[PDB]
Amino acid sequence: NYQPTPEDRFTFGLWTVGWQGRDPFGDATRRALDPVESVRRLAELGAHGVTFHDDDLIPFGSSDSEREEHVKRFRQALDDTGMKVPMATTNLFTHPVFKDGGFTANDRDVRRYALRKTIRNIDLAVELGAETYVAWGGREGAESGGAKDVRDALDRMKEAFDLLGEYVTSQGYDIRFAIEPKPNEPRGDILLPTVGHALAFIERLERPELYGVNPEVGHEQMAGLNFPHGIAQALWAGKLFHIDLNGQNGIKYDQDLRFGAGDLRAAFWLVDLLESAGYSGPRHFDFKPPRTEDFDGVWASAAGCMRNYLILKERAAAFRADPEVQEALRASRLDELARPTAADGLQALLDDRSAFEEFDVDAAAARGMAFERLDQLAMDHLLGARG
Ligand SMILES: O=C[C@H](O)[C@@H](O)[C@H](O)[C@H](O)CO
Ligand SMILES: [Co+2]
Ligand SMILES: [Mg+2]
Repeated sequence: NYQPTPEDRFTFGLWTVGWQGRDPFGDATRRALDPVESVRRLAELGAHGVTFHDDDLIPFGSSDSEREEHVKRFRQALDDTGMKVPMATTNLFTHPVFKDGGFTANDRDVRRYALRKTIRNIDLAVELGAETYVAWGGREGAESGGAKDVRDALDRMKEAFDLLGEYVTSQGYDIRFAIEPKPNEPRGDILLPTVGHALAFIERLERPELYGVNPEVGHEQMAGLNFPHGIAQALWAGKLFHIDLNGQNGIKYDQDLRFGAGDLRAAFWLVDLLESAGYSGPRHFDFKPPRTEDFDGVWASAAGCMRNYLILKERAAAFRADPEVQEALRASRLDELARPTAADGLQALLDDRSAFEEFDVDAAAARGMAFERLDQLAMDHLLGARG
């Protein structure tokens, strides 16, 4: 049961199944993967498409000649399988030139180089059919308080994204940008550390309609925040352009576990939210098969990502469709939350004596919210103990 088909819109980064397992304390445990091979292996598992960094597909320092050979064979693999490329991004973190950042490096010449490297890959992304261009500023930040004037850094960050929007606008490209937040690692503190900081920042850009967020389960969980709550606020603002799905076990290093691992109940409430809201973008997996695994374990880990989404989707549909759950939701007054507080208006509210002078505060205090019975019904459905 629970088999993925291209209609489920599951996508994967080339850097995910392709991670060789080199972490801070150890050397790589797997051989490098050919991107053509990843495309074919992922198509056979039922994936909708792939994503990439420029440096995943074209090795850094490649001439214009070698570049076109790498793009050509990749394209052939896409043409042959029907795999899509819905999203692409730039590597502005691996090479030592970016050790203090790309867009917010203190050195001005590095910031201009960062912009040129990005613009080049946007042209390629659009050619391949990508609709979202992701920016993760993993090197934008500091280890010490005096190294970075954060107000000046935000001016430089705003300058770079405005320039990018002017570029896609002048070229007539039908592509949008999505900022991916992370609170720390590899820098001591990273700029725009959460979904909220990223949403606020977009509103100061010159063309705010071109920019949204690409939140990641584990990144918000590295700050101890409620990921479904943060997704709700991004949807409320009309800014959920893309999403990165994986797992994370609490506040620690970025684990990038397969989706469904880590905080399982949060994964259930996330899937409930994405499906009931009708999110229609890619279900992208940004995970790392643990370096304990050989290549058989890499493909099993990837399949597990899609399988866990499909199970949770089924459990959330059953939860919502259960008449007993619908009764529970009315008993907890979820339906009154959808009602305006004072659609009668400010003057009516001020003259309404039942809202203050004659409000029976003790009777309203004594009402039970009945939240625990509702939560146990959610638990029963998740576990298939009444589904
Ligand atoms: O290893 C890859 C990054 O750490 C990942 O978090 C970003 O999603 C990627 O750069 C795409 O922007
Ligand atoms: Co991560
Ligand atoms: Mg990510």
